Amino acid sequence: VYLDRKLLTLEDKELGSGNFGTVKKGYYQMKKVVKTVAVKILKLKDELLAEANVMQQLDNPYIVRMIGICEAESWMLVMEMAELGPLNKYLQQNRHVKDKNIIELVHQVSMGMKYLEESNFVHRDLAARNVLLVTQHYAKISDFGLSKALRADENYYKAQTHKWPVKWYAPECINYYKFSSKSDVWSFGVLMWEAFSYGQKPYRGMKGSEVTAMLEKGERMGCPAGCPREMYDLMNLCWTYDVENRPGFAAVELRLRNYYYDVVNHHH
Ligand SMILES: Cc1nnc(-c2nc(C)n3ccc(Nc4nccc(-c5cc(CN(C)C)n(C)n5)n4)cc23)o1
Repeated sequence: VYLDRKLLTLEDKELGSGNFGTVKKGYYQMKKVVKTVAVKILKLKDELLAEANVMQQLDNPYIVRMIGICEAESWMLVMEMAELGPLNKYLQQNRHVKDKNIIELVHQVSMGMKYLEESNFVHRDLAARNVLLVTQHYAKISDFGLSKALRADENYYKAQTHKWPVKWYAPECINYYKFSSKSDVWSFGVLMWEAFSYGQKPYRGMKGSEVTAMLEKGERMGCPAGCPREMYDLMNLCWTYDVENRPGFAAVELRLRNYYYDVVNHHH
């Protein structure tokens, strides 16, 4: 859990920045090899510790692995490096990525979310900006800062007091402050829309309240250019208003798995 600061080398240039503080590239002296790492630096401590406590429990290829934690000048969260960075920024910069490759990447996210659902953990921040690329064909889910381990007796997490990424939030999140794997299914639909729109922001030019008003009228975002009908139908199904009728990640993953192999064998 706790790492040796003497074994950690941080780069001067920062990878990203936000509410948290900063993300910097580094190197950690492992068992015999040296491991390139992404380091979240705080510069709040309870939120970093809880985030590390969640990541310490997760074991899946489609989730970012935590190496450990370190207390130096600031509190640090050391993670395995996903070199190509956020999915949204990647697709904005690489607008010629094929449709089959986008299906492949969103399917990876669904396999990691299928795992999270089975482990009864709610992500609560599932967006294309929180998907990181190891390769152009290898996605991992990151950002477990809002993530919760569900109580043994509850299928949801109830938030006590409402910043919230409302454009990604299911109606029950807005209306009842209730966060479940099925609300993560809603966010995954928005994620699918972003990926097929090549990292474009959802509900362009709209306020949070205007989004709520639009969803309340039964209106949904349209089909992105070049997005197959089958993929847009899945997005719409993730956008089922009623939580009970909305599919779970095992059904979402199966839909995507089958479609991907249908496209794969069709290309041959
Ligand atoms: C903003 C922003 N945040 N990250 C970037 C960013 N930009 C480029 C070009 N990157 C390249 C590699 C990379 N690797 C990488 N690996 C493992 C973990 C992480 C990572 C990043 C975050 C922060 N979240 C807000 C995403 N956490 C919690 N974990 N990051 C990140 C990155 O931009």
